[PDB]
Order: sequence, then C-alpha cells, then structure tokens
Amino acid sequence: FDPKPLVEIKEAYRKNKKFIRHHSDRYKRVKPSWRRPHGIDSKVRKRCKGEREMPSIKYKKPKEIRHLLPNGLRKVRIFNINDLTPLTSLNRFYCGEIAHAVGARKRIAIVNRAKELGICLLNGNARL
RNA sequence: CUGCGUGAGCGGGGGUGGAGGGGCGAUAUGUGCAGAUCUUGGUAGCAGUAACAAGGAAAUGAUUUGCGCUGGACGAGG
Repeated sequence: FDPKPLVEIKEAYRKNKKFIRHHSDRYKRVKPSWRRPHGIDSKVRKRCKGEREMPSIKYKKPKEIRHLLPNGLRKVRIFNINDLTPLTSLNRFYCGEIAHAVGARKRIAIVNRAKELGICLLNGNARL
C-alpha cells in the first residue's frame, strides 16, 4: 500500500546527527539550542578538524518524505468532532491526533466518530 | 519520557498543580543575551581552616584556702 513501501524509503534518509551549541557541555548558562559564532578567533566558523559541525541545506530531505510520521502517514490536529469531516475522501493518508487540552467528556465523542469513518487516531486510548 | 524540522523552534504521553489557555490575517512595540573591573538577589570551593576563649583549687560550695590591682566623690556625655 501507501504506508508500507514509504516507511523504508523514509528509513534510508534518517540522519542521527545533532547540532548542538559550542561549549554548551562546559557551562550550564549556555543552552544547547543552536547559534552561529562570530568571533575573530573562532575555529568552529572555519570548519577545522575536530570541531562541531554546523547546519546547512545539503542535509534537507526530499519533498515526498519530509514531515512523515514513522508509520507512514501525515499528522492532522483535531479539536472538535467537526474537525474529522475533511478526512473522508482521504482516510488512508492521514493520522489524527487529539490536542492535549481537550477534556475526557469530549474525547469520547471524537473517538466514536472516528471509528465509524475509518480514521486512524495516533492519540486514542489515553485519559480513558 | 518520546515524535517532527538543515535550523531558529513546534507537538504528544505519565506524575505534580488547582484556574484559565489558544490558532489564522492585518496593526502597535520598553520585541530575543555568555561577556560591559555590568546592576540586584541567592549559592560553592577554600575550611571545621585562620582568629579568639578555656581565670588556682577543695564530691557539696552563704563555709575553708590561693592570686590581681585601680579604690571613693562633683561636672560633660548617657
């Protein structure tokens, strides 16, 4: 089908590189979120041997698998019972997710609609 | 603890918590920090360290005995 052969092209493009800020393992006041250096003596900016590597557009994914869920579908966020309506002509390419702040009274209503329409839920079986 | 994004960042799950919180378009800005012998607050190592005190005794201590030298009044100040 759609999910099964895509999940193995997705795995061919997985990188395990992280892009962590220089010296963030040495000072607690430097946070790990990425920043580019500007110093007059900076060696990360020159790409010397041994230093951490910088991010760039040559690591970006093909358009067909970028943002794919691990099971092979696209994610949609759902707040209402009326949010499921557009997922009827396409219920084999999407996987719904119920927002965190929706209460358990309304979650019963959403979970029953999606069962009688054949729509996958990434989030069901929680807070029940 | 876990998913997505080259990245700035954005989601979901289990505890805690006990009242509010968001998306999208235009618009107004006191709009993003590692440094300034930066400002204010809190906290380490140094270190239980330097420095200081432990005043002669007699089971008891209104009794016996050993040592030091300021002692008593008026004014200012309190």
